[PDB]
Amino acid sequence: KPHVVMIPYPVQGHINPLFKLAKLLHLRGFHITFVNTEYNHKRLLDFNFESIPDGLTQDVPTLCQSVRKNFLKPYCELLTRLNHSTNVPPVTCLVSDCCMSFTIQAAEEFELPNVLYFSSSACSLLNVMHFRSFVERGIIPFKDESYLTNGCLETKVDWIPGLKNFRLKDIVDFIRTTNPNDIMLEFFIEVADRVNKDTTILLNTFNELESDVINALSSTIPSIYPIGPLPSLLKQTPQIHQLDSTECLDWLESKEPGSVVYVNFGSTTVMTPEQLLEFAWGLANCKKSFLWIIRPDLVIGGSVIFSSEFTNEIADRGLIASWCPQDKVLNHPSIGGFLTHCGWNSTTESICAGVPMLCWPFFADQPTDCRFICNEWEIGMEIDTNVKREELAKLINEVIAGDKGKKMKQKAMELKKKAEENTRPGGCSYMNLNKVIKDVLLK
Repeated sequence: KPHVVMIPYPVQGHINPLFKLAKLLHLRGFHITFVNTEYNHKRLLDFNFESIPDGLTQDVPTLCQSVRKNFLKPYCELLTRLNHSTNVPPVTCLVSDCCMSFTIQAAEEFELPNVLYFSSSACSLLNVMHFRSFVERGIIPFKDESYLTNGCLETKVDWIPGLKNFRLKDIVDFIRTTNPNDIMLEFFIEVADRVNKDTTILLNTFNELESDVINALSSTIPSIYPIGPLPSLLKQTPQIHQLDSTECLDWLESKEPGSVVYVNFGSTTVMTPEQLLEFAWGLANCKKSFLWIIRPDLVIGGSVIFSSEFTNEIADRGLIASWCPQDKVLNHPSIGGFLTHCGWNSTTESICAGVPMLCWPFFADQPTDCRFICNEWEIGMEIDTNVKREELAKLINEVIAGDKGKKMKQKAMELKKKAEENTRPGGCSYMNLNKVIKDVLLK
């Protein structure tokens, strides 16, 4: 029986997509061993969840640092045990998060096929594969902090085939450093160097969404395989719901289609109370209905921003909640827009829901996604880093009732349709996954 060991980078944003893939692989006959760090295994509490220590006393740089040296050993020990266990069949293959590059070494040692899953866009991958070049070209690290204000970030990156209108500012922002020993930069350069012509890499995207970028990547990594978007794939997967083991949706049911702006900046990052205030009043001042998922208590002095004055004002238009089943919300007919940091999971989900976006890029691949969302796909607009209510209210209204908004909804719906055609019989993303399983994962 096929037995795949799966391990994602230790953050929710990476665990979630790989878990979805895990469910797909399980439906396909694979005995699954999903490997979380103790920390993540605690939170979450032929499909077995295992855990390994992360070697820490979470901070991304610190985690990445531990991942580069403290995961190989316990990981291999786990493989050894699984191979000598009487409770489960021996391991036949590995599906590893691209950021967990130590698995490549493990795979060679245990002589096992290892398919990598990159959790971000094809463009982000292309960026990562070139971090090394930015250094060799003498571009990064920058000489000093003045690069943040001297217009250096506006510089166009035109030496990377496949990228059309990119600026240094749009590159996965880990290049933004003045430190030659920067953890993140070195982490990703190591990841990129471990990838070669024989590496099979799965991407949560589809051909049409990133055509030039994908073609460009394929010249270096011929075995890059778009198998997404995951949302559309799972949605159209027979019997997917048997692996499926409130007030918000009720609130939305009475709203006119496309009239509600959905806001959710995730928990992974807490914003400034100054920023928190501009969003609250920007939302209140636009006069549009809105569902805002946020935990004010996390923000220092945040709960105070939600005054009795604010509460009365939004009385007939907005609802603040601590959590919500994002999938069902994004796909609710009342949603007319999605305010987000535009990380990859959010972007693909919004695309699959056919919902225009409003991006507020914070870090990593967010500005990268924003650049495509704004200039390539034209299904959204960008919010200034230093958010201000007046301008925010304007952007929201443009998307919700303006002419630009209608055009973005149109382009979003177009992408939604192709996302779905790609992830069902006859579609390339769908066919690509079948091919990887058949030609690589299976003996």
